[PDB]
Amino acid sequence: KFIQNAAEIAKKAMDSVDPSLSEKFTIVIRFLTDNPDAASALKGKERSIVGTEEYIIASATNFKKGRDPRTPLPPSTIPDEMVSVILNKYFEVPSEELEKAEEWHRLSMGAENIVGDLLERYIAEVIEPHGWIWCSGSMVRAVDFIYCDSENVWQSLQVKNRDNTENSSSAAIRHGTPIKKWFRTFSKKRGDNWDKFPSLEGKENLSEKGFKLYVEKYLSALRAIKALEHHHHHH
Amino acid sequence: KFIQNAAEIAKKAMDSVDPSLSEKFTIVIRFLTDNPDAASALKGKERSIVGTEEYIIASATNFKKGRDPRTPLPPSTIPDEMVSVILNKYFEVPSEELEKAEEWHRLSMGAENIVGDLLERYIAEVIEPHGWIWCSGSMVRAVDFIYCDSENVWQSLQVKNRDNTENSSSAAIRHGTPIKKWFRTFSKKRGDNWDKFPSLEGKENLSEKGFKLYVEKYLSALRAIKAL
DNA sequence: GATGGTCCTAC
DNA sequence: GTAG
DNA sequence: GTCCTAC
Ligand SMILES: [Ca+2]
Ligand SMILES: [Ca+2]
Ligand SMILES: [Ca+2]
Ligand SMILES: [Ca+2]
Ligand SMILES: [Ca+2]
Repeated sequence: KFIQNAAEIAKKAMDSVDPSLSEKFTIVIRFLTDNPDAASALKGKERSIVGTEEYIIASATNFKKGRDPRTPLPPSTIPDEMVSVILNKYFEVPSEELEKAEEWHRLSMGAENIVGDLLERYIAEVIEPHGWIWCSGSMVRAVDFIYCDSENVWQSLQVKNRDNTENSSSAAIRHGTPIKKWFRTFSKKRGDNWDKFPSLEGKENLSEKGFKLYVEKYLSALRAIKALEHHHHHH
Repeated sequence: KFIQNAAEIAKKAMDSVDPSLSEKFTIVIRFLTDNPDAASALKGKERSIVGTEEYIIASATNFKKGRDPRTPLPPSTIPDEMVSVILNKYFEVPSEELEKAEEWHRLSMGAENIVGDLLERYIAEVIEPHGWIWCSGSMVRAVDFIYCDSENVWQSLQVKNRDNTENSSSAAIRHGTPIKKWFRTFSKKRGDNWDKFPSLEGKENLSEKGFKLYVEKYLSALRAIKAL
């Protein structure tokens, strides 16, 4: 499925996007070359284009794009009226509170999405210097990170924010694969799962406090962006 | 993978649980006899038990249990404080509104779960009298309903509350299967998707008004139970 | 559409 | 952990 | 069982 010189196309492609990412990107392509069914479809196009020169070039920009800081807007989705009916008549939330409930529920959903995005980026910043590769841009199906281990065996990892982040359908994506999973938070007990992160260097450099600091650094940058934008429109 | 006498064992098993569901249960066991890889594995037991007499008997109780009314408590999960940090610092929710935000978020997630449950039950009420079977108790992997179409072909359907209920990983459960999917609500546009429900009997008989009447009735009933 | 992110219920 |  | 983002 992958072209005979995929590695060379990839190195060339990423040298024209971000040379600092070229070693990492070429390794992801090598993973995919050996494991072609692990290659996710490009969002628009058909499966048959996977492994071509076009796919490799397109992937290089996606790989870089996935590392760009994201500042999403609040959700502007259309609320499901039936949720408010259940809140009111089953959970006895006063009618007067339903509008604020909808807004804060919606904003909380946005926040959760942001937490999962930041979780991946924090982990990548810490473990990539120890040889792990962040598979950014959605190239490797069901995988966030890969590592070539001591015995020249590929390791694959999926990271989730919580012990209940999946359901029976989404979790099945790993069936018949060696992809491991780790999660950050517990839904039904207090604490964090950071010292169970795979690999010793992971455990020693990652922590809940380190993640919170990463999140604060990001929020400070958004406050700076807001201040600058505010001044441009109001001076 | 299913025993030759699957249908007979099914009838007898469901006769000990609820004779009013024996016809429907037997039809599901017939469906799984023709599509044995569609069968979900049982919780206590190994995969190779699927299609045996003990599996059919256990599935009878599960099938009935799946139809029991649920009355979940409010969620009592431990909140992720990072959500409140983002809510306050990113989305500008004032500090003194964070505790209410956390409670209403939790209750809304609970409410959404209930809506999906009632959505399934409403469809089941309306469509089982038109030959469809509500595959209650999760015997058929990734499937909520089955039906034998006009062309004498088994069809299977997954129902979801919303066009964004799935993600790439959960959606992939149907890859390499003929299982169809339908959703109720649109996330980014106004209205509903009810008249896209598969089969003419679905489209003619299911609606948002119908579903609202069903939900109101369901909730007035359990208010009357709490009154009593 | 597809590719990702997210939380809760019962067993 | 696993069926939703 | 559930909702949101980006292409
Ligand atoms: Ca990912
Ligand atoms: Ca992940
Ligand atoms: Ca179901
Ligand atoms: Ca369903
Ligand atoms: Ca949610």
